[PDB]
Amino acid sequence: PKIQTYVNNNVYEQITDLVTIRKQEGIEEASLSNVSSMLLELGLRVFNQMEYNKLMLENVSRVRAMCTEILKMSVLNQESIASGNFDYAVIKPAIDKFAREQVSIFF
Amino acid sequence: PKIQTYVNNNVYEQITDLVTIRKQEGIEEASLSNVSSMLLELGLRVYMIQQEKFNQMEYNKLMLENVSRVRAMCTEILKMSVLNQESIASGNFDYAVIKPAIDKFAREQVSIFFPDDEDDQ
Amino acid sequence: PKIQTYVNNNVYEQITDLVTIRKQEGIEEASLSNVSSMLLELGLRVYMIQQEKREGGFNQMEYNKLMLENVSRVRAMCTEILKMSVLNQESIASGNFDYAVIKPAIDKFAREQVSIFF
Amino acid sequence: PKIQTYVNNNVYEQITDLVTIRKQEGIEEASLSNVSSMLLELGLRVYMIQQEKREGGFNQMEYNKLMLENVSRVRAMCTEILKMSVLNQESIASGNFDYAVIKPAIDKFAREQVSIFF
Amino acid sequence: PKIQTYVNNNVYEQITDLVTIRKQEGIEEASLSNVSSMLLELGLRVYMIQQEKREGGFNQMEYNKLMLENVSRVRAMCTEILKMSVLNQESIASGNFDYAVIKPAIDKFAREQVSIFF
Amino acid sequence: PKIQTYVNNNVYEQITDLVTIRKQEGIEEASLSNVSSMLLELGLRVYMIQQEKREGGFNQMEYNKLMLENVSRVRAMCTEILKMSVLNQESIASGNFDYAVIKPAIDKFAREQVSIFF
Amino acid sequence: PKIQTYVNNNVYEQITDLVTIRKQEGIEEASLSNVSSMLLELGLRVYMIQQEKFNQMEYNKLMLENVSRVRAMCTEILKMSVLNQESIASGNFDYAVIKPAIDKFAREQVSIFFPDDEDDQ
Amino acid sequence: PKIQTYVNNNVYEQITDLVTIRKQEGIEEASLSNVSSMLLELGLRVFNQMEYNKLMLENVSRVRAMCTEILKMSVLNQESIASGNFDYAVIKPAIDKFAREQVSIFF
DNA sequence: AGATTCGAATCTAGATTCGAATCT
DNA sequence: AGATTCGAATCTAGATTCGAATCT
Repeated sequence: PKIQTYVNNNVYEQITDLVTIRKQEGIEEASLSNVSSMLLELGLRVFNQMEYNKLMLENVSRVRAMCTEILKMSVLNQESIASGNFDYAVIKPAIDKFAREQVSIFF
Repeated sequence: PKIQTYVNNNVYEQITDLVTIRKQEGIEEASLSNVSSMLLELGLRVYMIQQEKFNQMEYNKLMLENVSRVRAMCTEILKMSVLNQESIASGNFDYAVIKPAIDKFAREQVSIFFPDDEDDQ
Repeated sequence: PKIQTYVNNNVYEQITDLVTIRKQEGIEEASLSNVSSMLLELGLRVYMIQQEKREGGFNQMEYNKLMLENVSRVRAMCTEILKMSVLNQESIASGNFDYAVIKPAIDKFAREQVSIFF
Repeated sequence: PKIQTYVNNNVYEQITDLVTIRKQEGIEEASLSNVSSMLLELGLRVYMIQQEKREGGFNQMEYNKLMLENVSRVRAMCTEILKMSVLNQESIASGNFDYAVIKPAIDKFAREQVSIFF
Repeated sequence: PKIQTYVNNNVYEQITDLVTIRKQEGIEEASLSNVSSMLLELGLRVYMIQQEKREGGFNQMEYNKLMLENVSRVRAMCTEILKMSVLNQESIASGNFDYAVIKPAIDKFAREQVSIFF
Repeated sequence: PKIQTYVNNNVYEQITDLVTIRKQEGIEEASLSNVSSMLLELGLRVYMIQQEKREGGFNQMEYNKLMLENVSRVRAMCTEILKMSVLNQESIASGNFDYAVIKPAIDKFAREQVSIFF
Repeated sequence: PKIQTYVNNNVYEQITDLVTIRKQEGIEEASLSNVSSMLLELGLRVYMIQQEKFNQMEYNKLMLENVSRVRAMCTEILKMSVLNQESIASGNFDYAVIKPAIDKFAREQVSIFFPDDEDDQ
Repeated sequence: PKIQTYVNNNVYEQITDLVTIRKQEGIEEASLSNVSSMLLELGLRVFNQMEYNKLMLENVSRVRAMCTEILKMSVLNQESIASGNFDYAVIKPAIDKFAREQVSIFF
C-alpha cells in the first residue's frame, strides 16, 4: 500500500539527506519511499531478544547478590560454626574456583 | 514537499487505524498524509537519538559465571540449611535423600531438551 | 545471486516433495528455489557447526544445555532451602513466612514475569 | 535434474568460499553446483532428523520460556530466603545484615551489572 | 520487449478468463502476458485493416470474396457447357464423351488434386 | 489492474509508432500503456465477434480447399470441353485446331506463366 | 571437430528414427552423430543452392486477371452453347433459366464464407 | 534434446563461417548449435503456401488458355455465326475490357 | 559415442518498487 | 487528500541455450 504525505521542508530535507547518507554507506537500494517507510515503522514503535536478555541478566545478577548474602549468614549460623565445615575463608575461594573452571569450559 | 512511500500492509493498517482513532477523538482534520507526517517527524527524532550513541560472547560468559557461582553458593547454603536444628528435627531434609533427588530433578529437566537418545546433532 | 546445481533424482524428488508439502500447509509462496535456499542455509549451518566442533569450541547447544542444568539445579536447591528457612524458629516467630502464603506468591511472581515476554 | 535457487549474498559467499577451500585441498573437481548439491543433501538429512526427533527437536522459544520461569522463580524464592536469613538471630547479632542496607545494595549491584550490557 | 498497460477491471477479467479457458483446452502454456500479446497482435491487425479501409484499398477479404465468386461462377458455367458439349452430335459420334464416364472421371481428378494439399 | 505482456519487436514498434502518431494529432495524453489498453479493448471485441459468427468467422484453410476443388474441377471440365470442341466439324474445317498442336501450346503457356513467379 | 546442437523434439525423433532405419538396413555403424553429420552435409549443399539465386501483390493481380478473363470467356461460350441446335433440342438449356440458376449458385457459394449478415468485419 | 555430431573439418568450417556471416547480418543470436539445427532441419526436408500458389497459378493459366481456344471454336459454330452476336472482333476486346476493369477494382 | 556437469546467459512470467505527474 | 497512470527498474521463478569439458 502506498502513502502520500505532505510534509514540511524540514522533514523533507532530513529524509532526502538520509537517503544520501545511506547510498554513501554502500546501502545501494536506499530510496525516498524506502527510507520514509523505515522511519514510519520507527515512529509507530515509539517477545524481544534484547529486552529478554536484559531481564535475565538482572534476575541472575540479583540472585547472585542475594545468595552471596545468604551464604554469609548461613556461615554465621551456630550449627554451621559447629560442623567446622563451613569456614568462609575456605568455601568462598572454593566457590570462586568452581566458577572459574566452569567458565573456562566454554571460554 | 510530498513523499510517496510504499509500505507493507501492517504499517498501512496501523496508520489508517490511527486516522480513525483521531477523528473519533474530535481531531476533525486527521488524515492519512497528515498522520504519516506526524509519524515521520516522530521517527526522525528517535533515529537521531539512536544515531548519537551488543556483544553475545561477552554476555554468554558473564551469564555462565553468575549461574555457576549461584550454583556453587546454593550447594553450600543447602548443606548448611540441612545442618540447622529445625531441619534435623523435621526429619524431611536428609541430605542423602534430597541431594540425589535434586540431581534427579536436574537430569530430567535437561532431558526434556537434550534427550540423550537424540545426541550427535 | 542465483545458483544452478545439478543434483540427483533423489534430492530432486525430496525437494519438489517439500514444496508440495508446504503449499499444502498454506505456505502459498513455497517454491523450488525458495525451498532449496532454505535447505542450503540449513546445510551450511550444520557444516559450520560440524566444523566448529572438530576445531576448538564454542557450541550454542552444549552451552544451552549446561545453563539449563545449572538453572534447574539452582531452582530445586532453592525450593528446598526455602522450605527449611520457613522451618527456622525465627521465621515462624515473625509470622511473615508461612509457606501457605509465600509459596503461591512466588508462583504468582513467576507467572507474571513469564507473561511479560509470553 | 537441475535446480536454480536465488539465495542471499551471505549464503552465496559461504559457498563460493567452500569451492575455493576444496580446490585448495586437491579436490580438483570442486564446483559451485557440485558443492551446493552436497550441501543440499546435507540439509535434507538434518531436516529429516529434526522431523523425526520429538515435537521435532530442540525448541528455542519453549526453552527461553522455561529458563525465564526457573530464573524468575529462583529470584522470588531468594528474596524470601534473604528476608528470613536477616531474621535469624545470628544475623541480627552481627549487625552486618540490616535488610534495609543490603537490599538497596543488591538493587545497586543488579543495575550496574545490567548497565554493563544495556 | 515488455509492455506494461494499466487496463480497467473489465478488460482484465476478460483476459484472465481467456487464460483459464485456454489451459482448460490443453493449451498448457497459456499465460497472462502470453494471451495479451496474442490480443494485441489481433487488435493491431484490425486497426491496420480499418486504416487501410478508409484510405485507398487494398483488402484481402474483399478480394478473397471476388475470387470465390468468379471461380464459383466459372465452375457452374463450365458444368453447363460440358453438358451441352456432350450433347453435340460430333461428341456423341466419337463415343468418347459419355457423361456417365467423363463426369465421374472429373470428380476423381478433383479429389486427387485436392488431396495433394489436404 | 496492470498487465505485463512480452511482445515481439514488430508489435512493439507498431505501438510505439501509434503513440507517436497520436501526440502528433494533439492527443497529448497518448501513452504506451494508454494505447495498448485501447488495442486490447479492440482485440477483445473482435475475438468476441469471431466467437459468435458461425464455426467462428472466415476460415483460410476451408476456403483454400474449396477454391482448389473448384479450380481443379474447372480444369478437368475444360480439358474435356476442349477435346469436344476440337471434334466439332467447324473446327476440323478451319484447320486451326489440331488438338495435337493446341495441346502442347497450352502446356507451354502454363509453364511460362508459372515460371513468372516460381 | 565436434558440434553440440540443441534441437527440438521433432528433429530429434526424426534422426534417432533414421539411425534405427539404417542399422535395420545392415548399416551396422549407423549412429546419432554419424547420421546428423550426413544430414548437416546434406543441408549445407542445399542452403548454398538457395543462397545462389515471391511477390504477393503482383501474383494476386495476375490471378484476378486470369480469373476475370476466364469468367468473361465462359459467359460468352455459355451463350453460344445455348445457341447450339442440339442444346435447343434438349429443352434443358433455356438461358433464361440456366443463367439466373448460375447467379443463384454463385451467391450461395459466396455466402458460405461471406454471409451478408456477418459484414463490417 | 541435444545432439553431439563429430564432423570433418570441411563441414565445421562451413558452419562456423555461417555463424559469422549471420551475426554480420544483424542476426545477433546466431550460434553454432543454433545454425546446425537450422541446417539439420534443412537436410531432413530434402499443405504449403508456395507449392499451393504454384498449382493454382498453373490450373488457372491452363484454364485460361483452354477457354481462349474453346471461345474461338464456339465462334466458328454455324449457330453462332447465324446469330450475328458473336463476332470475335467484338467479343474479344469486350472480354479484354472486362478483365481490365475488374483488375482495376483492386489495382 | 553420447551421458552429463558446469556456469554464463537470455527469455517469458508476473510481483513489486519508485518517483514524476495529473486530477480528486 | 489521495486515486491513479506511467514507464524505468529489480527481483524471484524456472525453462531453455550454449559451448567448454570430462568420462562412456
